[PDB]
Amino acid sequence: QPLDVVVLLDNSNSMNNERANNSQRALKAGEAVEKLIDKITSNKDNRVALVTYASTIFDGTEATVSKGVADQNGKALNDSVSWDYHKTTFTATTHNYSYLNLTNDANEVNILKSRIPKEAEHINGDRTLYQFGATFTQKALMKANEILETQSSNARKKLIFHVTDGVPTMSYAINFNPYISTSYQNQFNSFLNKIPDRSGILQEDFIINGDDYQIVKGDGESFKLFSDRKVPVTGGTTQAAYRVPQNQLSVMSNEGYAINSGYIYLYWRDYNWVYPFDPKTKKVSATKQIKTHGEPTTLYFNGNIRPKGYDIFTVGIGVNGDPGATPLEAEKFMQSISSKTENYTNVDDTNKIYDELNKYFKTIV
Ligand SMILES: [Mg+2]
Repeated sequence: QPLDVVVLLDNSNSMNNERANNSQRALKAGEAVEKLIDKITSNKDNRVALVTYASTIFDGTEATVSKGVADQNGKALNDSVSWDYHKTTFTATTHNYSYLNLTNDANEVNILKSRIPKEAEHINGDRTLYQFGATFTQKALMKANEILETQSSNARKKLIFHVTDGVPTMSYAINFNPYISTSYQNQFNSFLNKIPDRSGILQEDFIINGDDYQIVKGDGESFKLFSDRKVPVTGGTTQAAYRVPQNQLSVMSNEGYAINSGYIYLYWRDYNWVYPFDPKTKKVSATKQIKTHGEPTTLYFNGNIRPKGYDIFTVGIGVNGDPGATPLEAEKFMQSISSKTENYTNVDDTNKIYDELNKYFKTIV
């Protein structure tokens, strides 16, 4: 049986070659993927596809991300020193680092290989694209799944190789209904009940039908969703605040900001809150609560990908759960998105990445 292989490649900001003590994660990950691609395609029967991801799919199309904090009414502002306060979404053309069609055409394969990234965005480089450097694992897995489901067949052996250095910091929302009396726990159980083994949630019960920036949970801040909606002062315990300069007071007042004696007190934007919550009164669920991006990603995986029988291998790079997951949560998570528990390996050395990919390829061929 010929092989149809999707490589999923993390190009998050944390992969930038200067990070983790100059260990060159993007370079080494990129070359490992390149070598894997050559090894797979030396059999003419085998096809390959490439999905590079961070906050979105890097496929050369335009994407939008939401950022910033908010006042007590959820009115968004960017408190960064590098951006005007109105700059609460970014819209940019992504790098073309993906090849979304399974191919065994030699010319096409070389095009795929030429799109493999060897670097990630730098905080002092392209600061707009840097906004797109978070970790939206579910979207990437959805894309790899979409390629195989639409382009492969029941007659072909299907593999995913996933190279990542971080737990998800964004997720698609589970579609809880706030306007019925059924508890959020009962609604969640009804979602599970649609899968034979009760272990996951079908794509149809996620909010998918709209632009990511409007509908996704998380903005790269954390693996966790926050129960305390107040932004703390870094190095205090008290709630952070944005001090309105004198010449911006009337404008910010007219814009509608909640200004209290010259200060706007700072809250996480509501895509970063524990959910579900009542959309009008803001009251959080008193039963089922989603508190991490790992949970919905794993529920998505079990409901929609895991039944399909693929071999899915995951190579982590210095994975420790940052930001917001414990090392144990991160490990279980990465295994939960691999087709077997032993199909996840976490390296502490970027020079071992290819060898772990090869090891996994060797169990197949
Ligand atoms: Mg990362």
